[PDB]
Amino acid sequence: PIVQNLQGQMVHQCISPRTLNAWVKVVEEKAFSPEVIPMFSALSCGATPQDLNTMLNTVGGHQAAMQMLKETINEEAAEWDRLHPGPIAPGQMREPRGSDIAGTTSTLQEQIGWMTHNPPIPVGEIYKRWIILGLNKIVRMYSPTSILDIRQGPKEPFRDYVDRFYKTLRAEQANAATETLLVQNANPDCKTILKALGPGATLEEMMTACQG
Amino acid sequence: PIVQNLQGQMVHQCISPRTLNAWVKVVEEKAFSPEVIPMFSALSCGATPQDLNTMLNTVGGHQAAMQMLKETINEEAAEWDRLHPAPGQMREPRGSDIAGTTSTLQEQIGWMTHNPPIPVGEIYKRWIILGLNKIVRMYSPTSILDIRQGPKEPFRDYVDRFYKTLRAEQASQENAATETLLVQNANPDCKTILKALGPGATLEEMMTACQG
Amino acid sequence: PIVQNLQGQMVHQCISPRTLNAWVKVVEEKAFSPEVIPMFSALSCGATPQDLNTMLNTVGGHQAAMQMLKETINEEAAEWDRLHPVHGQMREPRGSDIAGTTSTLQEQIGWMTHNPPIPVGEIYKRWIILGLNKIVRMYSPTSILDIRQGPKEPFRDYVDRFYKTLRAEQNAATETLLVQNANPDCKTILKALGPGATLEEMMTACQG
Amino acid sequence: PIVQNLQGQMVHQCISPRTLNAWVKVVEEKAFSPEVIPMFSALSCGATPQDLNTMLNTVGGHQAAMQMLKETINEEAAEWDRLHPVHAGPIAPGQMREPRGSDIAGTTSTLQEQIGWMTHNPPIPVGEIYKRWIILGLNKIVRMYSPTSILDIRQGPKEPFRDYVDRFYKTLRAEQASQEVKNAATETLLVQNANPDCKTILKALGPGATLEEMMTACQG
Amino acid sequence: PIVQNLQGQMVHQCISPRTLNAWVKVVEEKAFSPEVIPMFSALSCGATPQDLNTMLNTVGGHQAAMQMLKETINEEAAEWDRLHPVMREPRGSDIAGTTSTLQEQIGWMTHNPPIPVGEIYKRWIILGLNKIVRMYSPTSILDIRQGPKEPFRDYVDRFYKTLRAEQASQEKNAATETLLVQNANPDCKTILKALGPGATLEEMMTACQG
Amino acid sequence: PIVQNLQGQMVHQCISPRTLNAWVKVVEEKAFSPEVIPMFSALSCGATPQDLNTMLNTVGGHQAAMQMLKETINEEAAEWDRLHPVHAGPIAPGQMREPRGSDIAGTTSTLQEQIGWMTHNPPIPVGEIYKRWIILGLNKIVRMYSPTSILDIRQGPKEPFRDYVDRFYKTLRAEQASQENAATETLLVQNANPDCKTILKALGPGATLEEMMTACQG
Ligand SMILES: O=C(Cc1c[nH]c2ccc(O)cc12)N[C@@H](Cc1cc(F)cc(F)c1)c1ncccc1-c1ccc(Cl)cc1
Ligand SMILES: O=C(Cc1c[nH]c2ccc(O)cc12)N[C@@H](Cc1cc(F)cc(F)c1)c1ncccc1-c1ccc(Cl)cc1
Ligand SMILES: O=C(Cc1c[nH]c2ccc(O)cc12)N[C@@H](Cc1cc(F)cc(F)c1)c1ncccc1-c1ccc(Cl)cc1
Ligand SMILES: O=C(Cc1c[nH]c2ccc(O)cc12)N[C@@H](Cc1cc(F)cc(F)c1)c1ncccc1-c1ccc(Cl)cc1
Ligand SMILES: O=C(Cc1c[nH]c2ccc(O)cc12)N[C@@H](Cc1cc(F)cc(F)c1)c1ncccc1-c1ccc(Cl)cc1
Ligand SMILES: O=C(Cc1c[nH]c2ccc(O)cc12)N[C@@H](Cc1cc(F)cc(F)c1)c1ncccc1-c1ccc(Cl)cc1
Repeated sequence: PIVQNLQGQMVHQCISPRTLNAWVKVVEEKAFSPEVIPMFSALSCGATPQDLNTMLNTVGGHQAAMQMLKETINEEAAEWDRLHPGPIAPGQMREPRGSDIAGTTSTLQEQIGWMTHNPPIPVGEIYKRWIILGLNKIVRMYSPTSILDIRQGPKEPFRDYVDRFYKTLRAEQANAATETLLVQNANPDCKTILKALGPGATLEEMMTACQG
Repeated sequence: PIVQNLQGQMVHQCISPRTLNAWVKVVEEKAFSPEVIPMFSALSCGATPQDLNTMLNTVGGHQAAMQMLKETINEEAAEWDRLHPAPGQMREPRGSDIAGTTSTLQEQIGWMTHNPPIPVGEIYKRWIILGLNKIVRMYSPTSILDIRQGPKEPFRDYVDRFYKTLRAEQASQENAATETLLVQNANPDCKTILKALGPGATLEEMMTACQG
Repeated sequence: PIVQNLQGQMVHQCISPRTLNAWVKVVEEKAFSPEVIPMFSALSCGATPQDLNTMLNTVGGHQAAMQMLKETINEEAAEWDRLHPVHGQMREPRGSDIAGTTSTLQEQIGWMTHNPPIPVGEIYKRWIILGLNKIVRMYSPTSILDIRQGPKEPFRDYVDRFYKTLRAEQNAATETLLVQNANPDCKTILKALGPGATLEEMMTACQG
Repeated sequence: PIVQNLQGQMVHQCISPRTLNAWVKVVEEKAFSPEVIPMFSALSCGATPQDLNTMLNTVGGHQAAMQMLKETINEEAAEWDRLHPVHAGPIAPGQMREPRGSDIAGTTSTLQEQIGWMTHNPPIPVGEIYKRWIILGLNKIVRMYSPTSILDIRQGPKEPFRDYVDRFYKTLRAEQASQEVKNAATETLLVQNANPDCKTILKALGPGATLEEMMTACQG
Repeated sequence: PIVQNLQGQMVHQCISPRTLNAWVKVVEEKAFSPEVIPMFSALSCGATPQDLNTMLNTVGGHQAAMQMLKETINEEAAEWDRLHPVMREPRGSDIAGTTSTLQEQIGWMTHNPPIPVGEIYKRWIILGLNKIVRMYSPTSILDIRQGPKEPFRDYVDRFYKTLRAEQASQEKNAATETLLVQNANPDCKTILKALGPGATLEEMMTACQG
Repeated sequence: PIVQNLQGQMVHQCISPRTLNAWVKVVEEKAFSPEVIPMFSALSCGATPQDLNTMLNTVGGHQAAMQMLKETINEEAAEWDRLHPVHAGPIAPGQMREPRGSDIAGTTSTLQEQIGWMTHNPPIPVGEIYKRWIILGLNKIVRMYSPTSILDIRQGPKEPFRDYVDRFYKTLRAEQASQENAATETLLVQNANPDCKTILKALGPGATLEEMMTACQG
């Protein structure tokens, strides 16, 4: 990653072993639960495209998701070569192509130069956005149940049902329709009390009333 | 977060992997026990709104509580807007800017390091801690009125359960009214000794009298 | 806490996660064994009152001890106010300012880095260590007068229990009690040694 | 390794105990799975040849693969000597002598020489060149430890499609040394070796379907 | 500790939590084996008298040994006062940290010429810990004798591990070379004396390698 | 150890608890296997003679090997005193006194003297000199501790060829103490099983180990 030397200077640093191991352990233990994405973005703070490819490469399993990730990266790189289609002025740098942002045709020197340019170009941030777009698709794919099939059990507490509802909703959406769907699929007892509270009630109010 | 450079300038640093893992471990091992809130505040020292959202996003389960937290944040942001309705006049943040939904990292750093500053991270953390206090209270299993000393339970263990329950029910907020409930719900043998101690006794004297 | 940077100035640092975790694990492992107190003083090196309240707040159990601690802190703050009554001059802290209930972080830093300093962090830690001493003495399972060498207990094990018990509660009186509560065999060997025997001599004469 | 100073100058730092122990654990746990190679490269960021030799020396077992690695490095060193022979004679003041293949591999060079090469203006990256040779030898080891051919990866009658694709592309990664390869034949081989139920659904999708569409169709 | 900064200056740092934890675990695992002493010396690198008292205070058990350590420290402190009778020079209680503030300890340690109160106190502690390792040593060196079926390597292992606790890690002496051969089993005893005098341990062990 | 500060100067730094615990662990878990030696050299990077003695002092067991190590250090120190005699007289201003063998081994030198030699211009690397002596003794320990001989390593009946080569070069590493050949190449083919040995000769002359293990893959 490109961090800050105490001279306010932007220098390149090696990815720490602690960060490498952290990202690896997150994937092995959490698979593609929705919270893996914000953990990836946080662990890749200030990363060059080379750092992002290093992080994706250290993943041992989940090679089906990784191939899907590549196919998303290639479709975003194609769009970049459209919206931002040779001599190079002194003190300046070339313009990046989609393969340069993904790190398939660019070097660490070219990436560092783009990210420390006084007219800067954040190829690491552009690449990370493409990666997160693909990770969203993978999280949607790995979600076992649709939001429509989340229904409160007969003897299941309302808290545990809302836990499953919003965790499913997080994976899918990687609003009034969600509120109507939440009350509609509560068990018939809890359901009636939710209808009796009236509309526009906060989630805190619904859960303390359904606590019986 | 925003930290101090050896050049004396407030600079932005990436949230460390050890801090991310410590916060995830706390939530997984303690859920919403009262002591989680001070640990959250300590682990988010100097945090920007983006850093606070990263910490909240790394929470795996408890999505009912997370949605409740969003509703509290939404209400605090709305009240902030109602309470905050020149060449070079800086644009001041709205509730959504403080919460980080409509503001960039660069804008958040601008407010926090301005002269005079607007501590959007400290403001946002105040809203989060309020919502976490609500969650801790709702998650508290037992009422303080139901904490009663067992016939063979040592007085110290009873007081441990009592004050830990009181902490969850008041969400760690600050009484002889608690002293009377503590004496009233002690078992008959200890209650007699506590009555004989006279009023206004310290807790240290009370537990030394009920040790035999 | 307050540490020094590379310009000779005292700068404020965020409390570190490894320090926080170390203090939590100390309370979970050692409860209120006497050695918990010096560990607290070492982990709170340079702490502001805000940092001291953070460390105490991260304790999960032992809430009976924590309430006792608040009562000790309250009495120390009241005594500070009694000894510092109100009369270019800097405002001086109240007892609640040292304890962090009525002072902001900037006020605590301003006091701790003033010339000359008012070390509200070290004053507060003093009050806290006073309270921990009472908790450790409370948690002490047995009185020192009841620590007695078993008829088949090695003299070294008896001395280990003796001095660990004395530490939680707190010299010629202790040497008298140590010899007096030994079993009749070791007691005879210790009395035959006479006065002026070190603990090393006493433990050697009874090592059999 | 050689890292940027807080002045901003390339200085030598000792290899850290955390980096050393990390590399030892990845080999004890993962052996020579394909993802071990990008982990080796990441843990040896900025490494000198001496550092690279230290990491290779901490491997306790797998000595057959380590001898193979030595032989691969020897062939790359000989090739370096054929393309970059050292001009004999005295070295100009303020200059470094030209490195031979054994200097890059760290057998006939000192730590002080390796530092002088890597921090020279312009730098001669003896550490990066040596790591390139090491990764070439590691590619061979990954293939040797992954015997199962991609042609023998077949979805079980009740194996979930996602697990079958996991085994497929993990086997392909070892065979192809983690090299990005766009090829239609390997994507038709994936459909070809799916089980009867999913293979019917995949053919009912039509040709030229993305992996996301295929895994969604066989999600049942 | 008093350690080098980055600007070439000696400054005071707080004792590290990782250092405190390492010292606690060492005592828990090894008790008072001889190798505990060099571990204590390494973990107390640059320590002030306050840091040394902090480390000793984190020891939970072993309070019999800790009281003996206090008695050794008091003897060394009393001998310091007798050898330094009355720039205020530190008394024994100042070196041990019972009557000295942290600022006074730093004032002595960083003076020119310095008075290293941390190193002096560490010497007293190590002298006291050596007496504890010796007293807690289970066996005397004279009772280490090679088993009839015991490999010679295993006998030499027990001999020097016992001699280390006995001679409290102090330094090939003639009596120890004769005692090692004298207490070997009659078979290897013959092979050793056949080699003659002044043989290396590598030659004694290769001969009796079995 | 001696490390570089932000003034480009070499300064003394305390040895870290991570380094001490790491060295203790590799000895407890791997004794004196050949891979222990490069681990000692990496963890002692930049070490003064005092640091090197600390690491050796943290070894609890293996005291027979540690006494052999002392006798190897004593013989290297005596050879240093023969080849580098100390000259009598006062020490020139701004210079260090000449180190003798016991100074390099840290028995008669102070830490400040060790720092003085290691940071002088030009530097006398007494830590690197001492470490070489230690590694010489440790190599003699790896060979004495080695159980099997390279001659007695023969391939089993149904044992895969890769497992036989694994055991072959691991034993060879202990016999040479990580020191590195048609001699070892012919001992590898001679001590194989008759099924693979036949195919090994048919491979031809000077075949690479890759070609050899692919020829006896099954
Ligand atoms: O919204 C999410 C993702 C999410 C998590 N759980 C879900 C269930 C369904 C679903 O569709 C999405 C999600 N993250 C939040 C942070 C957050 C997380 C949490 F767990 C609890 C909080 F209070 C806040 C966020 N990230 C980036 C920028 C802004 C905000 C944000 C948004 C709204 C407010 Cl009021 C404030 C900030
Ligand atoms: O009071 C609490 C929360 C709490 C914890 N346990 C409870 C059980 C029931 C309950 O209702 C609330 C709580 N925190 C304290 C710190 C503390 C924690 C502790 F454990 C023991 C101490 F001595 C002090 C605190 N935080 C922020 C600012 C000031 C103070 C404070 C307050 C009063 C004093 Cl005298 C001093 C400081
Ligand atoms: O040679 C060894 C020791 C060793 C290990 N295993 C053995 C089995 C028998 C045996 O006799 C000795 C040994 N280390 C190597 C590093 C290495 C280790 C490995 F595992 C695999 C590699 F490719 C390289 C080395 N160290 C210091 C300086 C230079 C070289 C070196 C040597 C030859 C090349 Cl081509 C390049 C560098
Ligand atoms: O491709 C691989 C190795 C790999 C892993 N699994 C495989 C299965 C078979 C196979 O032949 C090779 C491999 N590394 C990638 C990074 C990556 C890894 C991953 F897991 C998932 C991603 F989306 C991206 C890479 N490294 C260095 C430079 C560029 C790129 C690259 C390539 C293509 C795109 Cl679109 C973008 C970047
Ligand atoms: O005295 C204690 C607490 C203690 C521990 N165990 C006990 C059993 C009963 C009991 O009443 C109190 C205690 N700490 C000591 C440090 C120490 C700890 C130890 F374990 C062994 C040592 F040699 C020294 C200390 N701390 C702060 C300042 C000065 C000294 C001090 C005191 C006397 C000497 Cl001669 C030197 C320094
Ligand atoms: O001597 C010891 C203690 C010791 C350990 N084991 C023992 C068994 C019986 C016994 O009486 C004492 C001891 N430490 C040594 C270091 C060492 C440790 C080791 F294990 C193996 C080595 F080669 C060297 C040492 N420390 C401080 C200063 C100088 C030296 C020193 C001494 C002699 C040489 Cl030639 C070189 C340095």
